[PDB]
Amino acid sequence: MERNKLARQIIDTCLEMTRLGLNQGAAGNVSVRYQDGMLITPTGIPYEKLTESHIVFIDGNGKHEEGKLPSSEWRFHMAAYQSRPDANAVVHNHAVHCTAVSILNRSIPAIHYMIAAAGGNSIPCAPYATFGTRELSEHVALALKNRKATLLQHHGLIACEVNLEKALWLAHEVEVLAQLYLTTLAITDPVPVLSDEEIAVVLEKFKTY
Amino acid sequence: MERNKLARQIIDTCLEMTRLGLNQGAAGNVSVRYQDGMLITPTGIPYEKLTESHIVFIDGNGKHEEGKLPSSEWRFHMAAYQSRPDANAVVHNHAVHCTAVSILNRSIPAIHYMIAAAGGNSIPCAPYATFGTRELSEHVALALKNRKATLLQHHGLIACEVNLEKALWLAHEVEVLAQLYLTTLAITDPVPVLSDEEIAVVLEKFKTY
Amino acid sequence: MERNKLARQIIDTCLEMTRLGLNQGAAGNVSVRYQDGMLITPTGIPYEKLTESHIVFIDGNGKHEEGKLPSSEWRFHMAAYQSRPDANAVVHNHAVHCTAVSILNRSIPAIHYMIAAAGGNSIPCAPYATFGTRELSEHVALALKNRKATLLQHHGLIACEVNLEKALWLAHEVEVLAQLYLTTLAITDPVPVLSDEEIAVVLEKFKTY
Amino acid sequence: MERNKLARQIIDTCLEMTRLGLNQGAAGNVSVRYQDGMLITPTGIPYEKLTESHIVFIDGNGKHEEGKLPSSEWRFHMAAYQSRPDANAVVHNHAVHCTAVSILNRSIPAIHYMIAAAGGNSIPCAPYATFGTRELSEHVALALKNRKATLLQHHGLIACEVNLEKALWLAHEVEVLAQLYLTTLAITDPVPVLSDEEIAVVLEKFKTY
Ligand SMILES: [Zn+2]
Ligand SMILES: [Zn+2]
Ligand SMILES: [Zn+2]
Ligand SMILES: [Zn+2]
Repeated sequence: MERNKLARQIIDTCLEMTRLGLNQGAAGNVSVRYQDGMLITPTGIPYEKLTESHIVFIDGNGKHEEGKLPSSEWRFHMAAYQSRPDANAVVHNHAVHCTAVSILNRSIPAIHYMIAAAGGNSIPCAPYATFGTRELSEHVALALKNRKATLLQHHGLIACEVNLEKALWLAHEVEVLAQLYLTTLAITDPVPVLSDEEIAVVLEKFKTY
Repeated sequence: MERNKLARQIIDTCLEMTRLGLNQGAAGNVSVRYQDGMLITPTGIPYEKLTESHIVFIDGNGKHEEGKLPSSEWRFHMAAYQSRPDANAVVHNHAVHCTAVSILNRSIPAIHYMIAAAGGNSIPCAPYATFGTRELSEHVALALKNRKATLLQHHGLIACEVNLEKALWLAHEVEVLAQLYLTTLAITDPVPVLSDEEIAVVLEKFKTY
Repeated sequence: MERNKLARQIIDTCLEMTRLGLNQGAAGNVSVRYQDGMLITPTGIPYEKLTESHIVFIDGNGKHEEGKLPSSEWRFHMAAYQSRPDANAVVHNHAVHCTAVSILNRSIPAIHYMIAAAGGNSIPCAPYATFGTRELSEHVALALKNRKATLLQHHGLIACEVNLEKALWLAHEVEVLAQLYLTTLAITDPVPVLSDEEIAVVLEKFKTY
Repeated sequence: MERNKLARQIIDTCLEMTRLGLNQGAAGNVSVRYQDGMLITPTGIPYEKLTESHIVFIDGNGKHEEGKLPSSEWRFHMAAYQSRPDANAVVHNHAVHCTAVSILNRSIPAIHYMIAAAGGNSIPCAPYATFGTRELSEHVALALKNRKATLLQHHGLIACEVNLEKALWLAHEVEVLAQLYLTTLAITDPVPVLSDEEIAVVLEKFKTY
């Protein structure tokens, strides 16, 4: 759990994210909780040129290491960590289906039982605010209160979890749910959903196993 | 036909399933008929970390080997084997087009002559029940009575066949049919289909060759 | 131009066809004109297990070599060669967009200037007939009279050209046109097209260069 | 910055363009500003057979080197360079989503904040004219006046930037925006957009960082 190991996992997570087709437009950024702040990807460097040394440490005060420029979206990664103490990693991307659903400004409802992976019966959509602002950070923080992933209106996705592996897995699953919702929405509106009772059973079953 | 050989084929089938784009969300599971029960993939292990030793034997009583946790969806694999004596392998996934059609709760009708690969003029959609339950297992068993593949409402797909190669092939073909049906459904409802007579000719022709 | 060289190109064409995403469902078949008939892919053998020795020679009488089973769809490859003397290679697949357009039973009109690659202002759709029949062969032959590619209703695509490279290229371009037509058809009906005069200019320009 | 180095980058850009799924139909062409004209890809040679020696120099008078045939679309690459003095590289392709939006003859409006990457609140669509003509070149030149990328009606996309890396990046981002617009357009018309004020803030923020 030295800095270098966490740094390699961030980079591996970026590469896997691009392999999976979630990092369309080179827009993603990934962070892990570390010491009193976080390790995040830098702005301006293509994912394929990234080395351990490029990863940027940002303390709990928001001061970043000298000589390195963190992601232009670092502020809501820090909002995530302060809003969800259990989160140890954060994945953000502009994946196409998640983003199209966020353009409609809709939340994804319970069209599939795997929706319970993010914590409840839906995937919320936080209202728009300019990227990098304190206003965007407050919407994200309120949205992650009872959910581990959220859409950002006219923007993309944020997913958090106990480690990078699980955070990537969740981000990917939300992209799948987003694609299921847009494919069926074009056929019928509204789309059939599972009841709240049904989702409460699945949630208990996921706690158990 | 030793256990290890069947175990390698299960793992190879998972990898090919992911290559083909059918294992979106790491949700699939694969089994083969063996001795008095089956060999199935374990729960919790990413497909890329799988080794021969991870494959779990489950007997005809439903008891699994000590120290190994089988897939959380093993029960309907055992339903498949008891309902279709000719089936020797079972592929289950949450492939995006199959699953979107199952969210609409529709069966796929005869829009293409290859529909006859699963046994008749359609691909049914079994009613929803919580994953891992005996109720889900009964719907699956009734649906596979006269068909080799079925959709599961709000869930995904199950396909079975005489060996893994053919079961993967069928699962993939149903995903193609699902995508053909959703693409044309967005344009026109209902979608043009081939008549029952026409499908009976194709079925006879597939018996012959 | 020995048989073995043509045989390797057929196999390479299958592999490239699968790489390009056009051979969904393992359904394609490829042939080249040779001697008094053709060399075609065999039925039953997965594309990745294919070797030079598997390629089947079928003479001008329709008799195939002893001990080898040609594609179940060889008959319309032979129809293509008798209907278009200039064709030296034939690619057939069940590519998803081409096939969805053939399910609607529509021809692809002039939505893009590259439509002229197949010879005119459209891509026709030949009426359905059972696969492998003489009736299907007659529709295909009439459709290829003034066009180098055609859709087959409820079925797929046939493209022909002077060599395999160009035949693959055309097949791929028709899949792109098919996808352009289904994407815009879901938004507006009918889709804007280029005039007949405009296509006549492009056709002359393609003759020139 | 010798000719050979620029030539390798053109070729690498073609390969990456095909990897990204933007060069559907082998239709793209790439150029860089050089000396008194440009270096462009040749017509007729598949991207995978390209070598440094194939790259064609075209002077400021439009005369190309002896013995080499430049792209059939070289003329609007030269229009781009004369219309935008800051552009040093030009990427053109027939990417499927960009092209479908150009078939509708619509401009892409501000559905996402990344729209500001091409310079304003939209991605224009230049009117159709036959490929390779002086009339097409004038529409392209007028469209790139205040934008770094444009759609071409019934045709495709042109993107320009200070170097190939950035030009590819922009072309790819416009394909993502195009796909976001067609996916949401099928659900609702018109699609929600960000206001002009909001885009002016983002534009200033991109100048800053
Ligand atoms: Zn972002
Ligand atoms: Zn399942
Ligand atoms: Zn066929
Ligand atoms: Zn072009």
